[PDB]
Amino acid sequence: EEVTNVMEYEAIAKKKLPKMVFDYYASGAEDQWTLAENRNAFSRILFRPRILIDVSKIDMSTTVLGFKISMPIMIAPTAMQKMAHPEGEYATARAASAAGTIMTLSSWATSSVEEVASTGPGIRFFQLYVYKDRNVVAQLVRRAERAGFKAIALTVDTPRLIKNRFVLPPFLTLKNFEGLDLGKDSGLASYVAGQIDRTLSWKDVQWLQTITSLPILVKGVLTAEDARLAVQAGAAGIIVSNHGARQLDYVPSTIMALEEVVKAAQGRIPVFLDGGVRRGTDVFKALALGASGIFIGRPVVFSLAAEGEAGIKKVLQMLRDEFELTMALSGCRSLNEITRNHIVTEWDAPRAALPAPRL
Amino acid sequence: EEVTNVMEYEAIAKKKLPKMVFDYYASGAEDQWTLAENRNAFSRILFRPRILIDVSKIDMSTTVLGFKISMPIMIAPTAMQKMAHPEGEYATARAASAAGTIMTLSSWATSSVEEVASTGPGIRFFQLYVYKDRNVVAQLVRRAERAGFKAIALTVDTPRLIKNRFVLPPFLTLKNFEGLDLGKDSGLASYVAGQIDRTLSWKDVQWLQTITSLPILVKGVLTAEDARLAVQAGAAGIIVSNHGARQLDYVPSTIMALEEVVKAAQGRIPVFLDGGVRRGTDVFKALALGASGIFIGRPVVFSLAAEGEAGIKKVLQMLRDEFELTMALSGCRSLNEITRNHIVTEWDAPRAALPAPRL
Amino acid sequence: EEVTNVMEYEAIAKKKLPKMVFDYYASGAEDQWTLAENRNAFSRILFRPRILIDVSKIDMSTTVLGFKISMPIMIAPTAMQKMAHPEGEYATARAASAAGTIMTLSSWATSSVEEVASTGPGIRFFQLYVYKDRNVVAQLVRRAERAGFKAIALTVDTPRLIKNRFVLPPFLTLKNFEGLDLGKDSGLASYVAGQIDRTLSWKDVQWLQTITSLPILVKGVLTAEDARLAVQAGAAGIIVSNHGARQLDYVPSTIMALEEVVKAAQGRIPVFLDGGVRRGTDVFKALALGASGIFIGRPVVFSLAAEGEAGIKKVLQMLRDEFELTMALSGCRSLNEITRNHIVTEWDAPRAALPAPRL
Amino acid sequence: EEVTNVMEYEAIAKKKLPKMVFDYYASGAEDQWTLAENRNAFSRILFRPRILIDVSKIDMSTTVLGFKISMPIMIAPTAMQKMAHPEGEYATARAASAAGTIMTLSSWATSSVEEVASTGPGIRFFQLYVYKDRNVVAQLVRRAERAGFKAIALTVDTPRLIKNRFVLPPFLTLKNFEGLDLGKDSGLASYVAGQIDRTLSWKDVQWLQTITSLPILVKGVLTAEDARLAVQAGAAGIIVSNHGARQLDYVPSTIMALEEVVKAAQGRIPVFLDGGVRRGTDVFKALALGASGIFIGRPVVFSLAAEGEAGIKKVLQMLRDEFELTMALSGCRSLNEITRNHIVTEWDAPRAALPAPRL
Repeated sequence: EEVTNVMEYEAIAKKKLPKMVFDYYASGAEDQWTLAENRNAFSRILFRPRILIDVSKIDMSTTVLGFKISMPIMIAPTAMQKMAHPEGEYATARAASAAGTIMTLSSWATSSVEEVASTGPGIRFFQLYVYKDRNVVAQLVRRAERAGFKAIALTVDTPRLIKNRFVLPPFLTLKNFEGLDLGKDSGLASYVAGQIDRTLSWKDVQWLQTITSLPILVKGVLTAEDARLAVQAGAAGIIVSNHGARQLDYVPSTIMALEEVVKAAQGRIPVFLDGGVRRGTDVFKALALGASGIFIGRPVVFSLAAEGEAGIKKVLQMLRDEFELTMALSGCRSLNEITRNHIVTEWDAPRAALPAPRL
Repeated sequence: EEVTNVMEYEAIAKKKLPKMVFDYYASGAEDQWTLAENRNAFSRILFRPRILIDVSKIDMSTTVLGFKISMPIMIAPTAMQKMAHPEGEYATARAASAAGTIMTLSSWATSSVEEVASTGPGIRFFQLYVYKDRNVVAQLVRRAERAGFKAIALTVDTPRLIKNRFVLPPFLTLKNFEGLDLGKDSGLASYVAGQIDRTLSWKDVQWLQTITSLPILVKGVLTAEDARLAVQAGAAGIIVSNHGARQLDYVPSTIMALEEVVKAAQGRIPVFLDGGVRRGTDVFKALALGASGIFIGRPVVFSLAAEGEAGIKKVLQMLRDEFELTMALSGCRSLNEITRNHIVTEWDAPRAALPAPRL
Repeated sequence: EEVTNVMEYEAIAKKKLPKMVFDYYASGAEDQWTLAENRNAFSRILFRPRILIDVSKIDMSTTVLGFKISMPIMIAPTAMQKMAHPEGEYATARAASAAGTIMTLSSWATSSVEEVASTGPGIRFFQLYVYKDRNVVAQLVRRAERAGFKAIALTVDTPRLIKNRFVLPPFLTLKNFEGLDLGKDSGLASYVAGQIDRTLSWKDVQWLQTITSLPILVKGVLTAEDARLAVQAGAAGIIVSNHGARQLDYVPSTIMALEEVVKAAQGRIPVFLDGGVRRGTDVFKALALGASGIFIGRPVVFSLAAEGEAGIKKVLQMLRDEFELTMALSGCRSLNEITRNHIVTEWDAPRAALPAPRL
Repeated sequence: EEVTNVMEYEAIAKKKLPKMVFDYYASGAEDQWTLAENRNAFSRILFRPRILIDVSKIDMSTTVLGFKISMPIMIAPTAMQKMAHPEGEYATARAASAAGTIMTLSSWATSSVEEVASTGPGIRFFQLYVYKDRNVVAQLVRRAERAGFKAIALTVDTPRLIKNRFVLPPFLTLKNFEGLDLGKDSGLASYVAGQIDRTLSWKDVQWLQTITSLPILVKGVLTAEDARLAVQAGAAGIIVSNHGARQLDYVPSTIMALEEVVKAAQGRIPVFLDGGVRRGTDVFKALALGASGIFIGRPVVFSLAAEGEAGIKKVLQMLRDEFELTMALSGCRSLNEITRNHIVTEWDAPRAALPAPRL
């Protein structure tokens, strides 16, 4: 057999895993997400290649929050990875480290921040929800600090807004909550589901900064308005993400938003994209729209379920290889050379209609 | 079994009812309407959600013509409801009352204004056609006044512009006409079909105001021009509605018109939408376009035919629940917060192309 | 059985007629035309109806070149109609007369101008090609003058630019050429096919005016440029027509052109549309775009083949009835009331985006 | 049997040839190309025909780099043509000569420049890659000069960016490299695949001009920017071409680029189009967009495989015949008359919306 693309792991994982486990990842906690996310939007962006530029050597390295990484391609959090494969987050952490990139560990990981750190050196971010008990937030942040984690990826939605639920077997737990002072008991899983705060505002983002000095990334910004508020709130970065609620027919376009968000941020902080990135051409398109990098979630868990650590390694290498080739075809020798003029979007004014210069 | 959406009652009603009865409601008196009304247009409007706004408590209450109601979702007139279910308009009136909203009673109801009122307290509107005999109009208006009705919903078309006709059985009549002085006889049904006035102009809207002090709602306005004329004619509100004539290939877009009509009305009077509202996301989209509320017709009759009063109650609760969730996902805590900037339409100038501020 | 629409005669004629005869009419001399002409374009024009206008009495009468007719719907030339039905042009002439409209007689009719005139009073136009022998043109024009014909419909293409050919049986001929001085013989059919002039320019349109005082209509104008040249050349009217060459993938849009042509003509002369008009809504749309009337070709021959004179009568009555209803639904009491603001086209600036007045 | 169009040879060649040989030509060295290239884009350009212009005599002759040719239709290089038919490039050269047009000989031809020249008089161009060994470039250029070739068609990509490979049989070689000094051996095929230079820049285009006085054509320009750089680099012409990489989902539009490139070039040098030209209407559309001519590649090899020299002759004659007819239908008597106003593109401002003149 031979796996040739990132989306081909999706079938192998469907087979390998119990239906509910696969659906939980493919479609999220509820059945709200689509697997075809952004595939149409990405399709409708075309390239404007430059020729006769020496691209024999492509540099795709970049810096994220001061940390040098090998490619603008990072790993998004997906919860309880030991459900997907016995090695779980351990495998994700090792592959990320080996590929020279960043892993974000889920708040709901089946492995703790220090377990992840025990695997060796690597730059890691930690997913945080603001829980109702602010002292519990405090304990999570401190544990992640001690484990050497570099940034907070703040998720700002509620996963409560069902059919895709399963139980963690007794041998597996939500390890980041294990051992923490929770105060004055229907199980640990129920606690972390019940205690997500429904009243979150920007004031809470500012509060986070009184308990930690770690850079905070705010996930979910889809508008110029919230991009400005993120900057003013002291966010170190923005993640443009929103998987949608398909049963409600609630679709927001992240891609259309990406450029708007980037422009609003005014170069103050980096802007990342998370959602349906599957091709090297997708990565290129997001960066040309002005994103500083992207995150992939589903492809990592699927390839973990399919081949463990070796599969994650392979997904990252395929994405990487297509990205390099895309840059080469475009005439771009580094990330800096990936300009807005290397793509064309449906909302671009047609260049063929414009008068050409020469006075 | 389990009904999960508003449009799922449509199948149960098809089964339960004789073909002609169902077609009469699904497609109107003639075969001119489409059941897929506005579904495509609504599909092509996307959301612009705001984050980090406390939406734990959503207020969706509003005021319509001075009357407080629990949600911007009201019931449209559908004729002779005892054909759909033995309790007919009685069931519709009770469910509307219980849900804390407004019912509009059809001019052609199988139950009179006072029967409807006998069921208890509730804000109700009455559908009026201007009949050729102006004294008959006078009697209908006075009966509705006496029964405690609050507003006239003036229908301005002729339902004469066939294959979907049935007879009312002998035990059922057009109760609003029963007992009235009709003057100097081929049946009551033929009278109310024959005596609709074909010469109606704005002068007739002004005439209505000499016989009644009730606020008049003008149904059918699809243009800036007629929105201005409605205001100048003394209308208390506008209903943007037009089910189309599909066999003639006569399609007008109500949705495109909604925003135009609202803008033309200049905030003077409320603008409502009637036509193919089925989802909480539809309700949200109409309000963001500037409508003050919406009416649903078909879903009410269908759920009446399927489950009686309990079905209407259920349709209203489903629409309501999806609406709240839509507002929550959008970052809107009240109706006032549902601004034009919370949606994006195909005719909107692309924000991603605009230069972002910061001088 | 029951025929309900204009395009339903198309099947009956397919059955009734030999394949080659039907194809010749459906697809033209060669296989170049499409039967679906303009159906998509017409589909993408929507209505902007006005309400509360008294439309109980619709006047659709108009004047064409000084001649009063009952409706802006006229008959286009289709050749050798005795192939389609034994009564041929005689039947077309009588039905046109009875409906109170204009018939254009084909240059290639199986019945002469005076035969057509022998059927009784009626306003008729004659199709002319400029033949290489200018003296033959002279004879055709004079015969048509003598027969009481009112205008020249000048066709300016060459039908030579095959698989859809048949022979006229011996009892049928090209009657307009019969008896004329042709000078110094492979048959009459070959003569009229061979002697169409390939060198036609606007100078030839001006030449026509030295041999006749009849108003000349120029068929085929698809651009602002040729509309201006038609006016300057002394044309009394323009017919916007071009059936396309589908095998060559040579598509020009007449509909998009219609408005452009009308605007260029600056109200100097009337503009007509010929090509795929089948619905009352089509007629309305062409007039709102600024055409003074339309011609129908295929539907006339088909209904002739299907039911003779009675079928043509029926096609005209169906088109007429749908047109009236379309005007009624639009709030238009006469042709004068059919303004550009009663439709919306894909190239119209969206009114919903504009700011509404009230200073 | 009867071949009626250019794309009908595609099936006959599929049958006649081994799968790998056909795929290599249909889809290129790798499987990256699409056979449907530009077919959709060309479809969405419509005509604006002019009438009453004498087109009985169409002149389609033109001048390319000072050389008079019979039509703006030239032959693109396709490698190793003896794989497609025993006579190979000999057949292509003779048919081009007979049709009075230009052939470009592939760098990878199974026949040398002097063999091609031995067939008789004809204007020919030679495809060049810049190889790592600049002295080998020197030898190729000199051999082509001596053989009477008129221009360099510089290919600037690398065909290395697999499944569609075959071996040349022992009796066939890459004849342009045969006998040349290659210096200090795994076969000739491996040498010419391995020694393509990956570091090419505009400096190399300028270097070409120090070793030859032949006009250089630069293939691959897709942007205003590279069109300007081609002019400044001393290029004698630009070929707008890019077959895409479909497996990578890497699509650039050549057609949209064509007009932009032409405008940027400011009339300094000719602009040609290569890629999916199959119809006379395609040729017309490219010229109206401002191209000076086009090249066809696939249709030539296919018709060679199907009927040898007689097939190429036939492809050229079909393209030619449709082109003439297209010009005739458009009202264009020469290439000069093919203006930008004879087509309409999706990016054109709608003329129907503009106000017509007459002050």
